[PDB]
Amino acid sequence: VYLDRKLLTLEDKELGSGNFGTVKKGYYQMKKVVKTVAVKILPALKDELLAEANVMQQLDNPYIVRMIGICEAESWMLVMEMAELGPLNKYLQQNRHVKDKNIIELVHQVSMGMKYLEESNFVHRDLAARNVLLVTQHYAKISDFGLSKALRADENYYKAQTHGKWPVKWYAPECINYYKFSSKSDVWSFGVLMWEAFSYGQKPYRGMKGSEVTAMLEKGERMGCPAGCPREMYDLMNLCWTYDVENRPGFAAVELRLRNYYYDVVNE
Repeated sequence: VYLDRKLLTLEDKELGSGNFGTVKKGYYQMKKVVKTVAVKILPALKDELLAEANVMQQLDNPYIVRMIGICEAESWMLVMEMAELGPLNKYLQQNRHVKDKNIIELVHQVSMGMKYLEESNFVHRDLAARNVLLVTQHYAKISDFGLSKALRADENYYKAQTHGKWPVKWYAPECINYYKFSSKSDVWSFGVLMWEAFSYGQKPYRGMKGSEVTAMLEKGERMGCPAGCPREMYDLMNLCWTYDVENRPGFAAVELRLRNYYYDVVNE
């Protein structure tokens, strides 16, 4: 779990920043190879990182950004796999000629990763296009496990109490109203992610306040079909946005719907 500071080199390339601190590009020397890595650099911040680290350690799947380990130096450091092409929302913004089949491919990969997380009884709680990272144009991984929670053995939801930065436009009604987060809450977020992807990285609920989204959703209103989005994918989107948790699909069924449609488009 713990890494060697002598084997780690930090570059000048800042990849991103948040409240926690920054993420920087780095290099970690292995047995024979040197591995390009992304490094999260930071009492409250340290305990969150150690929690994030323990969450990430349990997780092993091709469609998630894996943790290499942790390092304590000038600051606490979380060393993770590098996804060079960056966040999906920004990529699609800068690459408008990306094909419909390609978007389906990428969102299907996210659903496989989320299917695994669901199976593992972890809730992501920050599932958005900005947090899905591209290794290649045809290979996406889920990242940013800062708000993620391992579910208790006897519970299918996590109940929050005190809170700060919450991405409301991605949050299900049960999250906003009851502070309750399940894998079905991530499915709602997945629907918004799908909308983002087929909108080529446009922000959801443009120009709207959190409260204005809530009123919209209580009217039974949902975001419309993005231009060029296939009807089968918009229908899956809306099903993800089922108000009632009990009737909202799980990720297994979502992944299956995406898997089936992708192969149908592959045969064209």
